[PDB]
Amino acid sequence: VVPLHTWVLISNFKLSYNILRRADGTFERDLGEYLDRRVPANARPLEGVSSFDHIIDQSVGLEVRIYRAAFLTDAPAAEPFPVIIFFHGGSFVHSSASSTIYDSLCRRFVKLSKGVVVSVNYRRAPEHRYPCAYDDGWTALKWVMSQPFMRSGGDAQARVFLSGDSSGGNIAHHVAVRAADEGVKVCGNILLNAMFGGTERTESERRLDGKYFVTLQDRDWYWKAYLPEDADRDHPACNPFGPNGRRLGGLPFAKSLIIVSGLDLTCDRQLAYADALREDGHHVKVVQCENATVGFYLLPNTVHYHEVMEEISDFLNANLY
Ligand SMILES: C=C1C[C@]23C[C@@]1(O)CC[C@H]2[C@@]12C=C[C@H](O)[C@@](C)(C(=O)O1)[C@H]2[C@@H]3C(=O)O
Repeated sequence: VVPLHTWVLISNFKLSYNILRRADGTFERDLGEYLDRRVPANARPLEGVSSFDHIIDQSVGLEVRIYRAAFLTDAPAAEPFPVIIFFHGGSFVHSSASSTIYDSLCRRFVKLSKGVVVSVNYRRAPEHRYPCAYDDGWTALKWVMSQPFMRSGGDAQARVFLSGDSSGGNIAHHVAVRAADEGVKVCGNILLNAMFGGTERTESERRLDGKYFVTLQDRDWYWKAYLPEDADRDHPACNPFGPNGRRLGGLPFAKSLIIVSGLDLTCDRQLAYADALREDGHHVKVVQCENATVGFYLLPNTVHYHEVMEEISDFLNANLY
């Protein structure tokens, strides 16, 4: 089943979020900010990892939190190391790079990768609709590539992985596509329960609706909140290989590690997403965690948690050179 601590943690979010979504498609933003569990950045290492907050684009107030083992001016490292650009989940609406669940996950990523994590505080819906979150991810990719500190190896370049869960996995994808269109090299994408959608329901959507925290009513709400006012769930932001989609054959697209919870009602879409990437000639590794609900990567309390941290470490190591 669901471990008790997972059930209690994810239910606390579910029940809180229930009161923040308004029927008219606006959001209780001030109360949301007040109720979120967050931590500050700290230059003093906790369990060997330090963090730093930094504004990278004044025009939109765009902030990142940088994590490293324990400066942006420093020389490129001789030996390759990964830079993971991370986009938090929260369905385009919730959470922040400072949210404790994501601060914790990024710290674990540093220990795992022996690299640097850059967690992006992208602009959120409904106040900031498509394509703002994608713009912010592109901004963060270009910024990372330009810093001497982020660069490593013989060719002195940033070895970038784009990563995110939920809405953040969606963002990682669109940023990766933009990178491939502009000939910017991304070493890999790491998607955890990447958020995709469509006008029709899939089998998994109908079967799992309401059973493990997530409801179709809330998924529909979040898509409505992020997508343009005149759009529907077949908008390509939402359904990148659907009727209005675009195939990616021929692009220098990143290799992908695609992690999917079997008890996430959108699993069908995630696997069809992976299938499409393969169909287009790109390299994909899918890790299906059959017994896992949304959020499982947030608590170190299941086999799937351990399995996935290991798959992430292997993927990083395999794609660094
Ligand atoms: C309204 C929401 C938003 C959820 C799904 C849910 O239906 C209930 C649980 C939310 C959530 C809470 C915290 C994490 O940010 C998230 C990715 C998750 O695992 O669970 C969050 C997740 C998400 O953003 O996809």
